Amino acid sequence: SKNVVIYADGVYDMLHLGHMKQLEQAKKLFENTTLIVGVTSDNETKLFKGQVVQTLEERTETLKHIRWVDEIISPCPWVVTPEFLEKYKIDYVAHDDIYAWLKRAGKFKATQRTEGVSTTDLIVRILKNYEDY
Amino acid sequence: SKNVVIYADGVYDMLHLGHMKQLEQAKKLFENTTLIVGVTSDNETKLFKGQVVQTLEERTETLKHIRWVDEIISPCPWVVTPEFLEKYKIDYVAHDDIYAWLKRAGKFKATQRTEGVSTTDLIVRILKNYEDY
Repeated sequence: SKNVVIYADGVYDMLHLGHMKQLEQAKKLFENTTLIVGVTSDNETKLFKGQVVQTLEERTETLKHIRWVDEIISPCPWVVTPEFLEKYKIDYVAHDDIYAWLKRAGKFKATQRTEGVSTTDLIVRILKNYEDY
Repeated sequence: SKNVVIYADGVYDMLHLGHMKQLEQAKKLFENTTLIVGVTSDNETKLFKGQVVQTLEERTETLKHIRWVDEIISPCPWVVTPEFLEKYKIDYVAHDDIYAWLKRAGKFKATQRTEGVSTTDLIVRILKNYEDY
């Protein structure tokens, strides 16, 4: 079947199984896809969303090891625009109303976040070995 | 060129860029390879090496997302034997003297560990935002 260009974006700080599963889900939305992944900039992520431990370079370098990722846009724009979709020939944006225009265009595909699998969740489990009293 | 079966093993707890780079290095030891990755058991890792936050299932599931990994043996044997290499048709073991017999057999290929890129290193960086005083 025809190849379908999927776009997903995010911070991908301390990349964990949750990110990985969401990228796999985007990659598998259709039989034949190219998954493009956008990685948000340090300055915009910190200004608009919250704290980030790893630099853009570290987050991008780690993402390149993930088998679902076909292309990385690093840094990506903070806000997706129709001109951006046209520039990269993107057929669907995979995401989990600023997205209203994507749905109106037929270019929205839902993916899911997995709970309980994050990197900080692992550290919390480490800390649980030490009793309060 | 002929396909070369490479074996690497480890704990792969809180998989990080360091693991990823070492797996890439093993995968790229020859032009055409199959990289088999062994994941050590919870009980043997804890008994012989040290603490592990993630279960075998979690560590194995996370590894499957890494693009260099062609096959996973989960759990793998704690000690590699010549019979194991024969069973899986392994041409080289990639590792970073219990390995003496591998070198004597011509089946040892060195890989490198990367410093400063581990998951706990990231948490230390988080903690550095809070001054002692």
